Amino acid sequence: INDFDEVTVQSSNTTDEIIRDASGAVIEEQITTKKMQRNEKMIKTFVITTDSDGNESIVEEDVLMKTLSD
Amino acid sequence: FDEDYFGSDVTVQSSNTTDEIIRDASGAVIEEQITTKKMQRKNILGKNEKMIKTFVITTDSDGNESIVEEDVLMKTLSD
Amino acid sequence: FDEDYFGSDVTVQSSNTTDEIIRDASGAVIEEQITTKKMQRKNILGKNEKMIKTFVITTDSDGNESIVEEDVLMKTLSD
Amino acid sequence: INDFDEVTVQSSNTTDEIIRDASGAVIEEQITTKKMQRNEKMIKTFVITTDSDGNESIVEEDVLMKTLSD
Repeated sequence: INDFDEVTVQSSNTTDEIIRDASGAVIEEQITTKKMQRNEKMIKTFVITTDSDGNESIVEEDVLMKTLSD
Repeated sequence: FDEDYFGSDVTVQSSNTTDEIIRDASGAVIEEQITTKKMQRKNILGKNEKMIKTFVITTDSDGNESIVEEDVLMKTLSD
Repeated sequence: FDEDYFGSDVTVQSSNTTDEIIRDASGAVIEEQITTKKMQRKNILGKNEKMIKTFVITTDSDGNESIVEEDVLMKTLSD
Repeated sequence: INDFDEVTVQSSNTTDEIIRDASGAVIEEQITTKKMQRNEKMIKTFVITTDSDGNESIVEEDVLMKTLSD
């Protein structure tokens, strides 16, 4: 499921920030978009860093939540 | 043999799993299991650029979803 | 100006924040705010190796902690 | 706080797995260690990837939890 490099889209906006890192100046273009679609709650998180060499590094974090007792 | 991602689209380089128990205000008890994977691979403006998509999906046993996406393109202007 | 990490030990390349509202079995209501940062920088066996530490700290307003650590050294043996 | 590259240590064990990725063979050495020390709960997560070029990439995820009402 690398589909992540691509269903009601309830929002979308695109800001522009200019940052100084621990060195030089970087422009940054922030599209930020809320979508939606189809005893536990599943909150999965993904952070995909890609670079000018096609190289992708993902970091997933699944936070599953069941309710036990009481 | 221990693990094989030769078939997969990516390669899980690591995995972890912790459990949180949440007794709440109602003493009601919640288990939270937290898997944390680090995977590398997929191999398209390049040059001076870097993509950082962040996703935050929420799901229920009904079928309903709730995707939040954040794309951050970084063109470095000088150094 | 927008952001400056010139002073810091690292550079936050991105940030996000979502809120989850959890009504539970007792209708009790929980807000969960989820900040997700991606930062790069720190710059020691090398050669064919890669470190992947995973941390999972839990804290309370008392002061108590609960660190889980996972180190994964990857020496590639062949290709 | 790059101190992460370094308090009761309640556990520690070190396994060895051999993996095949989406290509070749990788050894992996898994130290896995539980420590501890000092209306909300704070669960911070960190995943630090370092490489043979001193290059570190971190990914933090803070999951704060207050209880509102009921």
